[PDB]
Amino acid sequence: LDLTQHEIQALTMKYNLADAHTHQRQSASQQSIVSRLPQLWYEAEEGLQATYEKRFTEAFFQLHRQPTALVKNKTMLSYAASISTMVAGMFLKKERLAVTLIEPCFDNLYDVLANMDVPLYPIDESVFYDVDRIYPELERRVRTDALFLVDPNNPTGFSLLRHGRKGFEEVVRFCKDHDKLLLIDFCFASFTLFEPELARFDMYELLENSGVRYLAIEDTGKTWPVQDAKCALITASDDIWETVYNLHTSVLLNVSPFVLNMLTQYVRDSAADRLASVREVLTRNRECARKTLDGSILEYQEPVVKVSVAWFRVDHPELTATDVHRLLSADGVYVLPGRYFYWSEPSKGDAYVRMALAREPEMFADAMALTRQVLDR
Amino acid sequence: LDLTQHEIQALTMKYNLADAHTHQRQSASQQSIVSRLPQLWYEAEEGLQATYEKRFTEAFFQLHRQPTALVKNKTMLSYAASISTMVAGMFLKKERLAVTLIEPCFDNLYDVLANMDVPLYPIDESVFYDVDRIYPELERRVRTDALFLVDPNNPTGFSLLRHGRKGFEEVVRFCKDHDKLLLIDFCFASFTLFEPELARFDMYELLENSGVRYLAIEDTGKTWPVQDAKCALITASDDIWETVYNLHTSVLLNVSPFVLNMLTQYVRDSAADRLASVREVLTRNRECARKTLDGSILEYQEPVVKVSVAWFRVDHPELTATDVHRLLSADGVYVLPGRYFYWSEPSKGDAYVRMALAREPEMFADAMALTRQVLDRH
Ligand SMILES: CC1=C(O)\C(=C/N=C(\C=C\CNC(=N)N)C(=O)O)C(COP(=O)(O)O)=CN1
Ligand SMILES: CC1=C(O)\C(=C/N=C(\C=C\CNC(=N)N)C(=O)O)C(COP(=O)(O)O)=CN1
Repeated sequence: LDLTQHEIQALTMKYNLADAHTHQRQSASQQSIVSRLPQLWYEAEEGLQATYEKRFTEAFFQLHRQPTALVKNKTMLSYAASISTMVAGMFLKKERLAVTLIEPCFDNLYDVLANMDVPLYPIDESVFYDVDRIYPELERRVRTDALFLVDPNNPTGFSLLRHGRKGFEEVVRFCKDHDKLLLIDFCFASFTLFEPELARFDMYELLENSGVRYLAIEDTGKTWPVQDAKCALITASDDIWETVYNLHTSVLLNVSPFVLNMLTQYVRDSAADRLASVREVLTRNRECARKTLDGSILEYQEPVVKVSVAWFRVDHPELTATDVHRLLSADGVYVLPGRYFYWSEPSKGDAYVRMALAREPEMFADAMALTRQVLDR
Repeated sequence: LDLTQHEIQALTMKYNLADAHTHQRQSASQQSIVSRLPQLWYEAEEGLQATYEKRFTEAFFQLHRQPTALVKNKTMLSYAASISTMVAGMFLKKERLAVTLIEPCFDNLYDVLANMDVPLYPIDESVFYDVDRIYPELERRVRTDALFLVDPNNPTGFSLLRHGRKGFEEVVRFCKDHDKLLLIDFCFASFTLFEPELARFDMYELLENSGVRYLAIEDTGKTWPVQDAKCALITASDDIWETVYNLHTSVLLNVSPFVLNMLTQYVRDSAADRLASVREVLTRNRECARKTLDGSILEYQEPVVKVSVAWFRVDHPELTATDVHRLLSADGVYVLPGRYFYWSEPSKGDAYVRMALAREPEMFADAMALTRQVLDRH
């Protein structure tokens, strides 16, 4: 059993607060994209595959303000971030690399690498909380030749961007100095964009300048309500690019140019409204959750980054997260118990619950009312 | 380098006859699906994921006449046949099994499995030509714990269905008797449907009844012009189903319900016209290729099944498929050399060329005229 199987069951329920996938409806301007889907289809039929790859990649890294990625122009597209992760797994296995992986994190990252026989060892997120302790903690704790981070992190919303540039600079300094491969999953990085103090800087400038061996994964699926018709992106350092390219081409020839055409519309639309239609739904549900559960047995854990998931600690002398999950699901509200996010030792997660916020606000507000009723015993 | 990289280049060219992916345009009735994409979007948005999975799986296995698969109801959906193959690869790696794999076959099957460190040993397609020799030839030549077939085969269009039920029954008898995991890629099986003598029987009835350990992969992307917005299916025998299920859920939670809803309309559309809009385009291009190249240095290899690719032998004392590819691409026509389809011994494939038929027939006819003009000055 894993979180994905919990999410399969939650997808049959009205109050599904489990999977982080986007289930809010379309904004007014996004309904305009839906209306042009026939034109987007016929356009992709007549044009060249590489044109739609280029236009998508350009729009994506323009919105994310990663100009270095567009100069190097070596990013590869796949169906989903887990597929990019499997390509990384093939590289890890070829090079006999074991991975020190962030904990907590969503469990399928562990599972898919473990299912490829990649040796995996945890490193706790708290190693990154104090910027001046990052490098010595990594020197003491990382004993593999690859380090896999998720930033911003799922489920906590933590980000090294709390430290400006310096948190990432210290991680990169460690990996370069010690000849480590740095893997980073940026799937939640869109939730930093347009933030006054947290907006992501050009990561690819730092990765390229440092000369570090790296694999960087980006995603669309958590940001936009595209019903999992999505694209992920992977970028490799120059010294491993050829090997990773050949691995990637064994998996797929191309992402659908129709999907790429459509996603480009969503990226451009969010450039125009500075991600308002994404951010506004999350803010309404996040605030509704905080206000409803303030003072309850579910203690909100404020995230560094306003990501699409909310993380709660269970404050009770006897009840665990397993009990809370059972009590809520009995009344029709499905959350994820924290145990699976502590993939190296699930018992560490029996004090946490994750709730998805990428939801229609009316349904979400009714889910919170029912949740509060259950927790009131 | 491999065939997919050849196909990346061909996608930039006017006469791309390389990748088997579908590039013909929409039929009149398929245009009515495209016109309803907004409706199909809102349906999936408001409906349940399991609803669109169920309706797609039902439509697919009704068209393919595999009712046993719907009774068992244990099939898992993924983004593409290669993703299903990687799940099978993870199973093969967990069990530390070596694979005997059909040769020739499209090279990314070999590459995906090799990139997961699965040991791979070839078995030539000719072992399946004589139905009464299949079992003793497998006894001699399958000395691994798994056997991986592609049926109908890509690039040759060969199928055990030439033997009715008996070819598959002999393969399954061997694998059951000798404790072999049987993997079968059925991605080209749509091209057998509604054929008076070749239409596929219920494969899952045979696989289930025999009790063989198996993994079976099905596909939509080679059949319909859906611009690679597609879905593959994998089904496992009962004894390994739980392990394979857990591997599969580590890869993805769900295929887009919008894509599933759209694909369901294409499946239903082709049930309505008995796949005529697919078959007629392929037949037009197949016949154009055959007539155009008759008597040339490219010798047409008639396939058992009318699949979406055509296979030719290079009939020349010196020129190779690599030479032919070089000469044709210099004039703008991009075909695939046979080399990488002979994944264990690529030089064997320098005797062959593959051409994709899932193309607009006007472009294709222009491509053949240019192809023969290039060939006849050599
Ligand atoms: C930071 C991050 C994720 O949070 C995440 C997925 N998180 C999920 C969904 C789970 C889907 N389950 C599987 N992919 N097996 C969540 O609920 O948090 C993935 C994988 O993305 P995708 O499913 O391949 O499109 C990559 N990076
Ligand atoms: C019998 C068969 C194939 O012929 C085939 C693909 N053949 C192709 C295109 C290959 C695209 N390249 C890669 N998938 N790496 C051809 O040109 O024949 C695949 C994989 O399908 P998909 O690309 O994952 O959608 C599975 N079973």
